Amino acid sequence: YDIQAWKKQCEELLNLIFQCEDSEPFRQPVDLLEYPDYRDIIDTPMDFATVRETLEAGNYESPMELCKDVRLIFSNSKAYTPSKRSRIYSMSLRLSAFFEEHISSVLSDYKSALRFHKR
Ligand SMILES: Cc1ccsc1C(=O)O
Repeated sequence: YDIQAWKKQCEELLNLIFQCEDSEPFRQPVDLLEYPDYRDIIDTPMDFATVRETLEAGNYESPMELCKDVRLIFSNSKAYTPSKRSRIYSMSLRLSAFFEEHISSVLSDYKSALRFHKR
């Protein structure tokens, strides 16, 4: 029932994601010089360093907000990919599955703690 526990749990999940080779195209903003049409397709860019920095600045109120930004990294990859068989998109699918598998308990524990607090 620790209402604050989600923050360090998310910091540790982010460390695992940064060690995963599949995260490399998503660690920093998409290079607009390499993909000049990126902002014509994507309205809101997102990357793992921005998620980490937002978390570290104390600018997420809940793990649900962090989840929404991580999921935006994956929907952007799905929207920008020219093919569902592309290399970078194939990396985002695996990383999405890894993230969803690990974030489920963080969300569940946080929601459980809030419910206990409301009692
Ligand atoms: C950044 C990028 C470039 C080609 S596919 C892709 C993606 O995010 O799926």
